[PDB]
Amino acid sequence: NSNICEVCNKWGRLFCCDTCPRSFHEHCHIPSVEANKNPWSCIFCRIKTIQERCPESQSGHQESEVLMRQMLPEEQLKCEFLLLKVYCDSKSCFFASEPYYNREGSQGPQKPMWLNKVKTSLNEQMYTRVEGFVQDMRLIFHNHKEFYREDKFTRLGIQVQDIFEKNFRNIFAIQETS
Ligand SMILES: [Zn+2]
Ligand SMILES: [Zn+2]
Ligand SMILES: [Zn+2]
Repeated sequence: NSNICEVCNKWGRLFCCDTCPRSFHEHCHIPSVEANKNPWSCIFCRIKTIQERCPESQSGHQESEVLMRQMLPEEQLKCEFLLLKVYCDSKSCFFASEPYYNREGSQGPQKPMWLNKVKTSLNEQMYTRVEGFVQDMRLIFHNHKEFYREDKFTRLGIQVQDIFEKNFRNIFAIQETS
């Protein structure tokens, strides 16, 4: 196994996957690394199994159909994995915890949103469809773009949204387009 957390790239108290060489901090893995379970298989491995069990699941899909899916166990897992892929980028630090808004010339968003709030919402099974998770994730970056206006810091929202969107298209096998 690797000697650093796959998510935050630091050492520490690491749980090792039994079926691949990745390792994780307890609360860096999503869901949080399970108490017992020997062997234990990481989210990466669980996602790869879904694909291997249903190879056709990799055929292209329309985004509108994916969004309307109910949050059955496989879709719950796919959203958890997508969330984890965003935390894998170090720039997610800006979006992880609860924001506050006091900048001359700007007003805070009407509906603040942040990664740890989406993480709790997934853990608490608050989303009934994929659409609820995706809308909160896109709202994080939209709020950031609107608040920061012409400040160059706006770019951090574009960057992390691009990580989200690329991983959304990969994990949910969205049909490739020009
Ligand atoms: Zn970590
Ligand atoms: Zn694994
Ligand atoms: Zn099948």
